[PDB]
Amino acid sequence: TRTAISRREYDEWLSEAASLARALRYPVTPEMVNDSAGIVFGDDQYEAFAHGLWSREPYEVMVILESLNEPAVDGLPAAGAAHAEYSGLCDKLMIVHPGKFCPPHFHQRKTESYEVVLGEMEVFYAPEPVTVGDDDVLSFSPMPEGSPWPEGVALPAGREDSYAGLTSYVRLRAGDPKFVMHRKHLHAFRCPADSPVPLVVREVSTYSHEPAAPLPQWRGLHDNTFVAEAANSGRLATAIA
Amino acid sequence: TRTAISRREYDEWLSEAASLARALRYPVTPEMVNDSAGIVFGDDQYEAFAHGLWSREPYEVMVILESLNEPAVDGLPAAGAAHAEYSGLCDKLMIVHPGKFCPPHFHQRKTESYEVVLGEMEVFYAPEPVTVGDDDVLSFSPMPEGSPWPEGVALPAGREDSYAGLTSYVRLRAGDPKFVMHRKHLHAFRCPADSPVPLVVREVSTYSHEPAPLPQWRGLHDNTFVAEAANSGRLATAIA
Amino acid sequence: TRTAISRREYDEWLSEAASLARALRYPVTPEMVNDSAGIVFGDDQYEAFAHGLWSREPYEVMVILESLNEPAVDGLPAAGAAHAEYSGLCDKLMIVHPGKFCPPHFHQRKTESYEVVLGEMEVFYAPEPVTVGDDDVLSFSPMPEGSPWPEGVALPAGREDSYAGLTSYVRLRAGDPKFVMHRKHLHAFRCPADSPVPLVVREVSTYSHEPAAPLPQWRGLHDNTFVAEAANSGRLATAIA
Amino acid sequence: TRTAISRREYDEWLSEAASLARALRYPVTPEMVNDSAGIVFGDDQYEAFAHGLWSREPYEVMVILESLNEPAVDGLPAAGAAHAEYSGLCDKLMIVHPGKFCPPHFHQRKTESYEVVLGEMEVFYAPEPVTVGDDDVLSFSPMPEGSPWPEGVALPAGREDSYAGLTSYVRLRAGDPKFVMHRKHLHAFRCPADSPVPLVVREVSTYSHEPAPLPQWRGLHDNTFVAEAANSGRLATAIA
Ligand SMILES: O=C(CO)[C@@H](O)[C@@H](O)[C@@H](O)CO
Ligand SMILES: O=C(CO)[C@@H](O)[C@@H](O)[C@@H](O)CO
Ligand SMILES: OC[C@@H]1O[C@@](O)(CO)[C@@H](O)[C@H]1O
Ligand SMILES: OC[C@@H]1O[C@@](O)(CO)[C@@H](O)[C@H]1O
Ligand SMILES: OC[C@@H]1O[C@](O)(CO)[C@@H](O)[C@H]1O
Ligand SMILES: OC[C@@H]1O[C@](O)(CO)[C@@H](O)[C@H]1O
Ligand SMILES: [Mn+2]
Ligand SMILES: [Mn+2]
Ligand SMILES: [Mn+2]
Ligand SMILES: [Mn+2]
Repeated sequence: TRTAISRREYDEWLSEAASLARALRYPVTPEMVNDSAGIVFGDDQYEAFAHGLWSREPYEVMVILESLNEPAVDGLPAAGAAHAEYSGLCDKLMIVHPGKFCPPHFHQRKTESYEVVLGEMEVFYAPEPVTVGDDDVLSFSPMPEGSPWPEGVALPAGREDSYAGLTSYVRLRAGDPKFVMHRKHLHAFRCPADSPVPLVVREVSTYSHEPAAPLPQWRGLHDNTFVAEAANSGRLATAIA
Repeated sequence: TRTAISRREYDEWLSEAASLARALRYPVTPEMVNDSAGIVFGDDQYEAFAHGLWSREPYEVMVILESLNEPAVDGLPAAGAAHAEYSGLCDKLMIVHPGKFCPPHFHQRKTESYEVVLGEMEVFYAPEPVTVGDDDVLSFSPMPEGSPWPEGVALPAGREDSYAGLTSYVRLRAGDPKFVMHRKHLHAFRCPADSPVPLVVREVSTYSHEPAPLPQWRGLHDNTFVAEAANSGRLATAIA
Repeated sequence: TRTAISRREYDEWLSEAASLARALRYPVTPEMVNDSAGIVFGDDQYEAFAHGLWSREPYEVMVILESLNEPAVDGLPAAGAAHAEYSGLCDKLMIVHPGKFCPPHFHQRKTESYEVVLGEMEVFYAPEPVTVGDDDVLSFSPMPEGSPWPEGVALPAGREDSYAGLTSYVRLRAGDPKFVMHRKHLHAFRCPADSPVPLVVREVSTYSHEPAAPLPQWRGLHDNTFVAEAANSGRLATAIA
Repeated sequence: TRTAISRREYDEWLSEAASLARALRYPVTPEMVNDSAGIVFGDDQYEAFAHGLWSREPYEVMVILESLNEPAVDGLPAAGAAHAEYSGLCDKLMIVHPGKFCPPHFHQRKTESYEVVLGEMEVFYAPEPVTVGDDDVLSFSPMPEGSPWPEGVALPAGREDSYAGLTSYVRLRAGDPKFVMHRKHLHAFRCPADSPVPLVVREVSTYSHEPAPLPQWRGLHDNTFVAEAANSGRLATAIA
């Protein structure tokens, strides 16, 4: 039981993640390795450091290195400023240790894609979208059926049912085609508990609203809704001692 | 003068590009390596294959391995269907050989970004955006001024006048932060002629409208090249 | 039927091989990309370029990029100068296109190891050593039994029986442990004809004698004996037109 | 003062090093990642784990992933058994964190070479070889003169006097040609303290005699460190 992470644990966690990134050729600059790159989804998830990121235990903890989050507003017809928040460009590298997760959530605006760079990624998602904001949406290439869950997945203690609605499953390996996760779709993912290396996946998505705004309606905008209330709150800052 | 590329030249060109991409961990699939991946911008540009891709001669030809081109239309409010074309997600690996260029052009809808993976990238662009229509556009962080062209840049014969307005220059190297090329801006880039390796650059941008997720998107070409030759062409590589 | 390779074919062959090398982080400097890096084992093997290195046809052609060939003579007790030629250090990167081979041969002095960097390597070898020079040799870790040949290997036209004595087989993939090929052992290897990429393997071996000598007895020393007489000769220079 | 490393510290240290190695395509196997891969040169060097491997503090500790250590005795003429110990093949990936060192030492038999894969390497060595015995040795291409030490190098406390004779300095960067360290020469190296990544260097050398291919090779230690502390130690990492 701990409510924070020591400065040594935090620096090591991010230094090694950024080294792996740099090793894998991701464009890492110093500003990217900051106090908000290492995410702990909820105070009860700081417990992940009791034994460490190589304990292979299930926790919702991860590091994100963002190299791009472009509003893509310049040159856009002023008439399109109403939906500009559904567009934009974002490129980030995510690092998840064995058995760890990126918890159940959905985005109202952000549509994302995945590219596994190192290791393997198990994605749990809801094939059917939710309805947020506008009731009249477009449709073109609905999410695929995926597969039933594989046997043997260890879910985080005290948050197992938050995964209840993510019934579809797909395992992505390095070299596999990009996997698209449309906006308003519940999803989550982990690095197999038995992986010899951390999971390194590049996320290419639309603008990432995660609190000089491009547009006035963009200020204080939150685009991440977590199923587990606990993870919803903590995602906004990391307690470093 | 060459008017097409032999099947052998084409397959070696793309096989080697796809291997280089896979060597650099870019997710290449069988379908990404097709007869349209290798682009020749204009019939007069097939002459690049007279001496080959390592002749270090100036021509406008390249390889594009597109791993992603997502409309991102699903879940988007119907209210925004009118401007969805300026959105979407595209991820591609571009391979340009020494001395070769991605010809001068601009996109009305697409905004892009570059990530140099291998070698060096010389970007030529206009810091000021063109004015297609006028319809009051938005601004936030306009294009940086850049620097003047260094000396020694050899342009393709018969196309040199098309780079006139692209007065701004930036040189991107492997490991450099992302460079953004806002829509409506004229631009072009090349692999320095003295480079020991081909330029391998990753493009992350909005949807690439090139030959139906949305009715109005049908038959949409979002690439307008300065040179009419490469403009009215580049729709299909001629392979013999 | 051709007895040489055009300058365009040669430059492209080596430029792309060196780019792959550099891509894979091998230390390539300009002096390494020279007129002797692209090897054609015998005049009858120039035919490989009739259709090209992506034709997937069986030919004994390859590129070698040598980054190190250190005599390791400095500091060595003068009393050991007699066997110094069996030692030394060599590091080279080899690139073999789909279906192509590095022909049957053995070394009197050179002991080598293999590290597959990209693609897969099929090694054909003789578990039993030959006797050259000294009759009283040492022994510690004899070559392993390997496996019988797999079905479906296409051998070069007019040289199939030169492979007759290389009865053992082992398939090496990227990430596999180093494979040691002891001196005086017949061996050869190819890149599977169906590989989507060329085979890139790093060779770490003892000094490579392949015609200011470190020692006088080293001058004009040849340490490569090919089964096929044809490949023995050609290996010394490449006919570039 | 620390006297050992916790099992957790050890496993994280090697797990991360092995992942970095695999990320860089180095052939790592389960058996390469063992309780001896992580080396601490001297009991007073366990203090490096007081603040950790990213404290950028000067200590002599590192990770060695040995993919090869071939005696190359097979097929070698019996006549040369006497000097076989100066031969053989060794391939290992060494991972040194910012500010950390591979302590001053020399090998009587081993000659090595370095290939920087990631980060930068600062090598300190004596251009002149030590004289263990005298037995007329051979020469061909002696060690280059090198340059003087740059300013700013922080040495490990209590060991600084052991780097006195290593007056020559060379800085190797990723992609640089191979650097050779002939046997009998004192040397040491570190990862610059301001480095954003750990130093990843590939060692290609003759056989590494460290804790029976040949009778006389039994119990042979070919590493002689200047500092007695790291000398009489380093035979086994103390893990709690
Ligand atoms: O925009 C790009 C490079 O700036 C390319 O994707 C595009 O120009 C290419 O498709 C050529 O038409
Ligand atoms: O020689 C090496 C680095 O110069 C290492 O292999 C060796 O020093 C190491 O085993 C430490 O004893
Ligand atoms: O690259 C240097 C400058 O660019 C030009 O190549 C533009 O054509 C030359 O005018 C030279 O002045
Ligand atoms: O690194 C710079 C030089 O090396 C030293 O650190 C050697 O201890 C200092 O003497 C300084 O003069
Ligand atoms: O808070 C976790 C968020 O979820 C992700 O979209 C993972 O799918 C990341 O990009 C973060 O923005
Ligand atoms: O001539 C091919 C020789 O054979 C090899 O040993 C391949 O086993 C290369 O290193 C070359 O020296
Ligand atoms: Mn998400
Ligand atoms: Mn463009
Ligand atoms: Mn050989
Ligand atoms: Mn040493």
